[PDB]
Amino acid sequence: KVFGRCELAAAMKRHGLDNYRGYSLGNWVCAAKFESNFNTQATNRNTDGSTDYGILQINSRWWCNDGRTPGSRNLCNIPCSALLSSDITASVNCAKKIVSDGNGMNAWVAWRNRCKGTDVQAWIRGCRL
Repeated sequence: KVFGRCELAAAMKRHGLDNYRGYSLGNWVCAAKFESNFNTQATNRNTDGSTDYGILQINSRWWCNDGRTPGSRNLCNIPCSALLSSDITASVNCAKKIVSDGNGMNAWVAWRNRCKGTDVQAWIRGCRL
């Protein structure tokens, strides 16, 4: 599923991401835009052989099991394919664990380089939230 901007904002708000660990909704929508272009089916292979999955490009090195990242963990206790669902619940619940891990949303390179320090509430303007 390819979300609309406001559709995703509303879905993330219902799942509790607005102000989660102090990150306003616009931060999360901005990260999803640049990680996956709002496409829940996005996958990308990394140099170390891990793969990023889903709307927030969560990595198999640490967070989910895809059966092909040797010596990786599965800290969200999910198959990585669960992160590709049109239902974003699994991605959101895993993202909550990631952003609580000490480094905040700096865990998302796209957020650091393209959202951090910008007018992120632009990503939710005009939406009926």
